[PDB]
Amino acid sequence: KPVAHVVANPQAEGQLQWLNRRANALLANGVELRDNQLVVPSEGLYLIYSQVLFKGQGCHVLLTHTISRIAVSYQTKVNLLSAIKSPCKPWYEPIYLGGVFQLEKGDRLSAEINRPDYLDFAESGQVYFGIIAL
Amino acid sequence: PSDKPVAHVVANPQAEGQLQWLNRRANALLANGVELRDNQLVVPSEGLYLIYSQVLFKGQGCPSHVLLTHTISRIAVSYQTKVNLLSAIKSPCAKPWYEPIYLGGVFQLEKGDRLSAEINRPDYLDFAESGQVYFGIIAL
Amino acid sequence: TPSDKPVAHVVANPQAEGQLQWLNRRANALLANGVELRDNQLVVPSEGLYLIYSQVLFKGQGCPSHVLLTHTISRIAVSYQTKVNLLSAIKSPCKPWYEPIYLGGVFQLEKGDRLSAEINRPDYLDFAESGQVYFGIIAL
Ligand SMILES: Cc1ccc(C)c(Cn2c(CO)nc3ccccc32)c1
Repeated sequence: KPVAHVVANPQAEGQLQWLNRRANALLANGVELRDNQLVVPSEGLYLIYSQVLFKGQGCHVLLTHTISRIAVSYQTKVNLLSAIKSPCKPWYEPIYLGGVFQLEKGDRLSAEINRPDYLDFAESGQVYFGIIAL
Repeated sequence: PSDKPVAHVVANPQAEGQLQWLNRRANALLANGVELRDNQLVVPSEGLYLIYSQVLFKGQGCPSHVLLTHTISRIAVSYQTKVNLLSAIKSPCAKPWYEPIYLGGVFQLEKGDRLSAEINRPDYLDFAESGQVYFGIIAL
Repeated sequence: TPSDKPVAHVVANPQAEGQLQWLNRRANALLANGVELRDNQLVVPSEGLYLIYSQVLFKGQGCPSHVLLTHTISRIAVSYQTKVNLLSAIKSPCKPWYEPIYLGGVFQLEKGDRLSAEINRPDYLDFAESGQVYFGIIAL
């Protein structure tokens, strides 16, 4: 069962960087984390999921979070799962993502935001990215 | 290859005043028995499933009262009834707002059950990028 | 060929107006593979990574003379038997309005941990329909 659950570095400047060797971070049976992307070890069905958390103090920003599939043969980047929030006293806006996908060996997976300056990396729990082979 | 019943379907962007689910699209699935019939997902065998859906609504400013809803429903063949499993009602409110509603949970389903994912306001749906509006299940 | 993963999805008792009573004994609610509902709390039967998730829904009529809506998920560990916040959210809803609050995340949990999911304003809770208010864990 290839699985992987990576979390964001709280020790990172203006960047969304996925760690595996953090507290509570599986990454088993061959799921590489290279170039900040999960590399799919074998072809099949996978549950792919994510969450990020934004915060700010008062307020025109749009916050986007997006998971993509970089195909191993084709080679371009396609949105798999994506959402947008409009945050307009401190505020907190998470974005949830997840679903099931047929993936190929070698495909890469991105989990990215557009405004890492509003990212809340204060602990863990709710800024994560992962895949689970079914 | 997994024998697990799964499905991931996506919204038709040029379905007018409708929330229409498609599988014949890149990165969309019906596998291991799941069917797409009359805009619904039919389950092929009993057991625990994860069920999930996202819609993303978008308006330009606010002149009101506007309400947005997103509802995943179950028709159990045995009971011949339609029941909500997951439902959110939200009040947004000339700048643009967005409201993404992600509904997920785990459920015990039966062979032949039918699953719907519906909203009140198809006109407020946004399709700027792909992957913004989807509906899926994953047998455990 | 069933899954042996600790899972649970519990729903608000729509009969208990003015309160938040989690029910696994209701249509489309469940406990499996050792998860218990005790004293309004979910009990974790084995250690591991778990997705915890919950939604509550608030509705009110007009906006009075000022209202803060909170939703909190807490953990009571065997090793440390007092409530620790895991997840938390607050909203000001200010003529009906609807304000759903969603919380979830992935956490390492121990055997016999007790999880709680609470609101401060049960009087604004809306469960005229199922699927609006729920709480659950799924073992990863
Ligand atoms: C309740 C739920 C049910 C089904 C699905 C697909 C998700 C998506 N999801 C999310 C969404 O932020 N985080 C996750 C962590 C682990 C597994 C799935 C996850 C959540």
